Order: sequence, then structure tokens, then C-alpha cells
Amino acid sequence: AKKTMGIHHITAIVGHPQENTDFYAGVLGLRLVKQTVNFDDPGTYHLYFGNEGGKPGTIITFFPWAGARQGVIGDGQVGVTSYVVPKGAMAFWEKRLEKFNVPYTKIERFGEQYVEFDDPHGLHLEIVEREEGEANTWTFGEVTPDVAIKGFGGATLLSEQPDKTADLLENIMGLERVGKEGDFVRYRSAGDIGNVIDLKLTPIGRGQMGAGTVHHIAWRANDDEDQLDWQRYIASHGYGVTPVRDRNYFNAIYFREHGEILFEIATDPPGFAHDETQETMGEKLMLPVQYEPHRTQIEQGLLPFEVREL
Ligand SMILES: [Zn+2]
Repeated sequence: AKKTMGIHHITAIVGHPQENTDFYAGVLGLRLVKQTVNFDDPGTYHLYFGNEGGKPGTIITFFPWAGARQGVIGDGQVGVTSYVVPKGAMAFWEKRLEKFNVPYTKIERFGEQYVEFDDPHGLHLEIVEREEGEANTWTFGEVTPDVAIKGFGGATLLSEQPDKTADLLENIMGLERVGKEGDFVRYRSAGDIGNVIDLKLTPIGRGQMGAGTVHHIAWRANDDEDQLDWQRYIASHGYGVTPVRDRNYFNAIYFREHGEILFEIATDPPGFAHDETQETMGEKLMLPVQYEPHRTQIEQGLLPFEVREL
């Protein structure tokens, strides 16, 4: 079958863009690498945060719509998004969360210690220390390369049918089974980031779509050719798959897996530096060219916000 390097990006519906940004840039120190709009709804932001380069495996993306049409975290969703930091950096993050009045808990699984906390709109996050994965050199506030979030450590999936999700991850998608512990089976992809995928083995009841939930998880393809191969393979192995959609910073295909999680395969190229320079990406509102004749309509409707140090 096929083999993905790991997570490309994760996409979530959240609340006010300023609140979202104050958390992901202000607290977590991630770079806003692209501000654009939702391809489907031009009157809604689509914000992309990541490491200094917005590299695949570091990219968290948001549809911020203020007013919180709140969903419920449950089966058929990514339950927890995992962020990896350098070895020894746990205390930096614990003290920083405390400074910002963000409660956290400490849990252990598979011999690793995790800091668990929620973002302002209810998404479940965690931080884990690992040597693997390139340092994030985006300096923002007190966040420096020796402590900065390097990207995703992985994610924890809540599946309506965990046996089917496991079969997909291991036997179709080429992830290696690490083992089982507690209520989890763990899988590892071959990349050095976005690579540790935990699957909860007992269903906790179906989630509800809406704000404060993860919308989908995207897995990496090396290039357009690899993605086309994925489309052919996935469609012939028991799933519905969309046509390729050009999202400007990558091409995308989507398929809902049997545990009801929405998966995506996204190409590593071209990335976020091809309609803005690497040094300025994230600074201007970029639009799908189809909407450039409505820039006035579009901007008039978007809430202002700024990336700011807290
Ligand atoms: Zn996506």
C-alpha cells in the first residue's frame, strides 16, 4: 500500500480571530504564516500558524467565527492535538501557562510525560518533549529556539470504529504499530514531526460539529504525483475520495474514514512563501484569485486583528 511521512496540518473551527491569534501567536509563539479566507465561505478567515517556515507537520489552521456556534468533542474527530518541544523545555511551558492563567494537568503514557491544556475555544492540546524534529527558530516574546514548539508531536484520534481506523493507519497508510498501553494503540509515521498517532480504543460517544472541535486532519504527500497515487489507491480500497482541490499553498484530497474522522491528503509543496516572501508571509490578506474582484466586499466584512506580543 502507501506510506505518509505524517501530519501535514490540522484544521479547526474556533472563535474570535483576535482571541485565536493571542493564544497561538501570543502564548504558544507560533508564526502566523498565512491569512486568507475560507475557499467555501469568502467572508470567513482561514488562518495558518506554524514554525518559522510554516513547514508541513507544524501547521495548525483555523476558521475563526466569533459567536461560538459550539460543537462537542467526541468520536469521529481528532480528540487531542500534540505539540512537540525540545528536551528539557517542559518547565518553560508549565511556568508560561501559569503566567497566562491557563490551567494544565500532567499525564503519562508510553513512558512520556504530557502537559494537557485547552485553548480559549475548547480545543484539547498537549505538549511533549522529544529530541526528534528540527528546532523552530521563530522568536516571539520570551519564546526562543531552545524552547519553541517544533511542530506537532502527533494527535490522538477518537474513532467510531477504532478497529477500522487502526487497519487504515497501519495497513493502508503505512504507519508502524508501536504498541498498546491503557486505552490507546500508538502508531508512528516515518517523518520526524507530526508522527506519533494515538488511537483511543474505546468509543466515548459521537462528537458534534462546530466551534471548539477539530474539523479534519491532513496527512502529507511528497508532491502532486504522490497525491494522485493516493487518490487512486484510497478510492479503490473502500473509501469515497474527493477530486484534487487547489488550495494555493498545497493541493488537497479528502476522504471520511470508517470511524467517521475526516482525513485529507495534502501535498508538501508549494507552501506559504509563493504569494508572499518567506520573510513577510502572514502579513497581508491573501485571496483565492477568484475572489480578487470582490476584495472590497470581503475586507469590509472581516474583523480586524493583530499579531501581538503579550
Ligand atoms: Zn486541510
